[PDB]
Amino acid sequence: DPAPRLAGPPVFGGPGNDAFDLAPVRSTGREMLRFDFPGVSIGAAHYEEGPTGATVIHIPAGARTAVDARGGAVGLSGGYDFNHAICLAGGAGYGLEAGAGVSGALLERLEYRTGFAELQLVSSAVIYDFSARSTAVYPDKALGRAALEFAVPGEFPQGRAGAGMSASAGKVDWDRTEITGQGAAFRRLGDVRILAVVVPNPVGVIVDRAGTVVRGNYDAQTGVRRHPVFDYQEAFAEQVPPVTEAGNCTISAIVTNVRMSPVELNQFAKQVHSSMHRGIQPFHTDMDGDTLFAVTTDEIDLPTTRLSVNATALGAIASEVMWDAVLEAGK
Amino acid sequence: IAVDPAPRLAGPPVGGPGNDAFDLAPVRSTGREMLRFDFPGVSIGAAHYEEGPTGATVIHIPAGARTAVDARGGAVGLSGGYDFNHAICLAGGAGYGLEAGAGVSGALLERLEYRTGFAELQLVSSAVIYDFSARSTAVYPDKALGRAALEFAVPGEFPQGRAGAGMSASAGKVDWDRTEITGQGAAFRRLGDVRILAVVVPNPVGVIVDRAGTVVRGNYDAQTGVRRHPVFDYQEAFAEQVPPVTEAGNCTISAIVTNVRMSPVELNQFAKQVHSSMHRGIQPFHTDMDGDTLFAVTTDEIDLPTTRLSVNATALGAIASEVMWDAVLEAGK
Ligand code: NA
Ligand code: NA
Ligand code: NA
Repeated sequence: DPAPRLAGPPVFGGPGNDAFDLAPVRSTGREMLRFDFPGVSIGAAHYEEGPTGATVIHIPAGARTAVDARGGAVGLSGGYDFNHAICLAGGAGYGLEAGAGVSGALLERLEYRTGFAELQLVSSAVIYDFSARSTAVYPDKALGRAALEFAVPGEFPQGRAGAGMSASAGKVDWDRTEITGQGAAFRRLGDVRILAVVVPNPVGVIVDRAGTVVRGNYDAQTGVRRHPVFDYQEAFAEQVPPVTEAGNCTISAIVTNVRMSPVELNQFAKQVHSSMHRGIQPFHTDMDGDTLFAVTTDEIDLPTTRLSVNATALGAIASEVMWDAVLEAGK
Repeated sequence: IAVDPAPRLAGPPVGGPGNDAFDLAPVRSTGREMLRFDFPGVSIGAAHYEEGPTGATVIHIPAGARTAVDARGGAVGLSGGYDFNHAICLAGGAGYGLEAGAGVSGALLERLEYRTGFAELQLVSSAVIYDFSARSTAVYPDKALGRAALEFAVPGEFPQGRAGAGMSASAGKVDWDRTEITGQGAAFRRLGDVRILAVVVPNPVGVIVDRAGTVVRGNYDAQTGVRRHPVFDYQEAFAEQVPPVTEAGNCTISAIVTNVRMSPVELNQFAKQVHSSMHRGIQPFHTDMDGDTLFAVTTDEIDLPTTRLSVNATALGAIASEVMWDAVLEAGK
C-alpha cells in the first residue's frame, strides 16, 4: 500500500569487479518517461553482477551549472560550473570511476583536442548502494562509457535502472530499509522546459504531498512505514542512543532551458534542493551526502517587469517537478 | 635554494595522439634529486608516461587522516575533496587526469579484500593541473598510472623536479612564449616532535618568486634575458588601453601534512592560512585564471602543550608556510 521492497541486511565480503567479465546492460527500468527537450540526452547502464549502475545526462553543447552539496558524506568529482555531462552512479566513491569513462569517451569524440575551451567537463556524484546487495561490484569506466553510448533524447528509465538499481531509503535500521530507484519528471509551461532527475538513497524516507510515508523505514512486524522522527524521539524519551547507518544521500539534477545568471542559477539550485526536504525526511543531515546539479541550456529569455523574481518563480515550479521525480523513484 | 637561472621555456603547444595510441608503461619518476624525510605513515609515489610527458604523484596515508581542502580560482579540478583521506592524488591531464585517483581507489579496495563497509571505504582526493600546453599529445594520467604511483610509493622519499604530476607543470601564462617548465617540489621540517611535510605542483598563471622578491621561474622574455613580474605586463596593457592577455590552464595543487592534532576548525583555518601564504612565492595567485587547491592533512599523532582561537594552529601555520615556500622553490629550481 505500496507493497514493501525491503532491501534486507547487506552481506559484506562478496565478489568485486575483478571476479567477473562485467557485461554492461542498457537499463530500461519499470517504464520509460518520454519528454521533449532537444540537446539533453539520458543514458543508463547497469551490471547485473552488482546489481549497480550509472545514469548519464549528456548535454553535448555544454551547459552552465550550479552545484549545491549538503550533509557530511558528499561523493563528488568535478562539480564544474559548465558541463557536457553529469554522471550519477552507485558504488560509493569507487563509482566516481564511471565519470572518467564518460570524460574519456567525450575526448575521443572531440578527436583528442585538448585546448582549454575544448575540455570535456563531466561532474559525477555517487550513492553508497553496498547496503542493498551482497557484492562489491561498482560502476567502472566501461559502465560510464556504456551509459553515455546508450544515451538518447527524450527518454528516461524509471525505477531500478542506472544509478537507481540499488538505491534505498530509511537507514534508521537496515531491517527497515527499502529499495527506491531513480525517477524523473518533466514539465513544459509555454516555452519553459524543466526536467528533474533524482536518485534517492536517503537516510530518511520518501513522503508524498499528503504527508504519507510512501517508501523507507518499513517494519515487517507492523506492516507500516514510520517517519524516522518517531524512532528518534522514542530513543531520546527512553534515554538510549538513537541508531542510524551511514551510507546515505540523494543525488539529483534540474535541467531547464531558461537563461539564468550565475547568481540566479546558484540561488535556484539552493531553493530547489531545500524544497526536497518536503519529499525526503529528514534531509540534508550529517548522515547524508546530498548533491543537486542545476543546469541551464540558456535558450529562453523570460519576459521581465538585484533580486530575481524569475529564479524564485521558476524555482517554485522546479521544486514541484523534483517532488514528482522523487515520488517516481519511490513508486 | 640555488634556483638555476637558465631558462626552461615550454614552447608553444601543439593534433597529438591519446592514451590508447600508445602501449603506456608507467615509469617510476626519480626527478633531479631525492628528498629524504622521517615521517612514518606518510609515503609518496610518483609515476609518469614518457609519451605525454605527464604524471601523477600519490601521497599514501594508510591509517587515514583528517583533511581540510582549500580550493580557490575559477578552474579548480577536484575529485572527492573528503574530510578524511587514505590518499591524495595529484596529476596532470586536466580533468581527464582525475582518472588516476580512480586507479588509486580501486587498488586500495583490492588491498582491503573488497570490503565495502562504510567505515572501511578507501577515500582518495584528487586534484589536477592542465599540462597540455607544455606538450604535443593528449595522453593523460589514467587508472594504471594512479595505481602505479601508489605501487611506487616509498616511505620518506620524494623525487624533486620533473617527476610525477610535476613532469609538465609550467609557470607564467601571460604569454606562452614566456612560459617556463616548473616541476614538483617538497620540503620537510622537524621541530621538537612536530613534523611538517609540504608537497606542491605549481602550474600557475603567475611566476615563482624567492624570499628577496626576485622572479625565478616563469615569464622569461627571451628577447631581454630576464623574468619580470606579470604585473609589469598587465599595467603596460592597461596604460596602453589595450586588452591584457593571459592563457587559461593554470593552478597550483598542494598538500601540507603534519603530525600535530588539530580540530576540524583549526585544520580548516590552518589550510586557509598556509594557502594564502603561497601568494608570497607565487604571484599573482588565487586568480580567476587559476584552479588552486591545497589539502591540509593531520595524522593526529601529537598534542602540542598549551598555556576559542588557536595559537597552536597559527604558529604551526607560520612554520608550515615556510616549508611550503621551500617546496615551491624546489619545484622552480
Ligand atoms: Na533521454
Ligand atoms: Na615518501
Ligand atoms: Na593518525
